Amino acid sequence: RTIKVFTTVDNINLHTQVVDMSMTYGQQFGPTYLDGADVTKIKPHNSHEGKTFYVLPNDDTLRVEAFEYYHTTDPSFLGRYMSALNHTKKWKYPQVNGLTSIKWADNNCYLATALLTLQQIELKFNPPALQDAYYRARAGEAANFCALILAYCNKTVGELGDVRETMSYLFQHANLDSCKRVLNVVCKTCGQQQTTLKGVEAVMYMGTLSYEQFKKGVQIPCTCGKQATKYLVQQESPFVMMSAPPAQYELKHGTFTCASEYTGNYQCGHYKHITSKETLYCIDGALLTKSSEYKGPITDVFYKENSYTTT
Ligand SMILES: *[C@H](CC(=O)OC)C(=O)NNC(=O)CCc1ccccc1C(=O)N[C@H](C)c1cccc2ccccc12
Ligand SMILES: [Zn+2]
Ligand SMILES: [Zn+2]
Ligand SMILES: [Zn+2]
Repeated sequence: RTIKVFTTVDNINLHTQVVDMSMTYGQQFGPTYLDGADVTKIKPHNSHEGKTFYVLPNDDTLRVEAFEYYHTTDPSFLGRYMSALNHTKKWKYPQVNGLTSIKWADNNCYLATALLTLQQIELKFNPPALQDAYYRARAGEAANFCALILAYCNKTVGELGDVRETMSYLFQHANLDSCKRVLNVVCKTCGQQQTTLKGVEAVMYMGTLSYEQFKKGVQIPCTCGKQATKYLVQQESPFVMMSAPPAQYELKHGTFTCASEYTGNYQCGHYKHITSKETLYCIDGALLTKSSEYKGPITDVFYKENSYTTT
């Protein structure tokens, strides 16, 4: 005796199966997951009739379908993803100032910061798995998106995480082709060395929190040997993310889009989100806090942009 279930790798192309109800899912298909739960080892239950199961791909049809949804051939991915989903599906995603945050759980403050940031910057993702899961997170259903961010970043539920680190990972999976940053460097010896940057390196700088400061200039070690200073000529990008190791910093309403607060030490600290709406909101999972100024330990500041030229 049998029942009728659907299997997929992407959740777009379903593939109806007839399952022997006395063998396990593992023997009939392969490693198999329902709603993120591993079900490799259980026998088809009667309520499982008419439900979608994620499976690894055997067929090259499914191997191509998985690539075109996830842009990864990596065999471990779909499992690492389903593993996360099983947890993130249990997380609570409260609206907090019409933003989808995550109630703190299974160590997720950095994810909640990254997620809140990702709803305030104009980001087009390349893996359809991600672009779809995002759109859904925007609308409050954010389990899937968090699971993928974890999988795509090689992190797991419980692991601690840098926001700078988690963003660059995602920027790398985002169309930032038309992003261009022209630098200029001047040592009084080397001469006048003008670099161009495209893509992810165009929209991140580790060094100062201050977009203003970068435009004026910041001192560097330089090509020839020693003493030189580098300043932003041009920046065509829809945003830039200025990072630097946690200082104390005054955030003023209207000078910046949003920021990452980091209390504590390297790799054993707690993150909060500062966003500049009518006032400065500070978001800590499900806890909103507003304030006209904000001095605290800032490490990442996102600025909105499209085209800037120097003088
Ligand atoms: C939240 C923890 C929680 O949920 O508790 C309620 C969480 O996951 N926090 N993340 C971390 O603690 C992990 C921090 C981390 C991980 C890897 C690499 C760097 C970092 C990190 O500490 N980043 C911070 C911002 C940092 C970056 C660069 C320099 C520097 C210098 C001094 C302190 C901190 C940093
Ligand atoms: Zn890709
Ligand atoms: Zn030099
Ligand atoms: Zn600790």
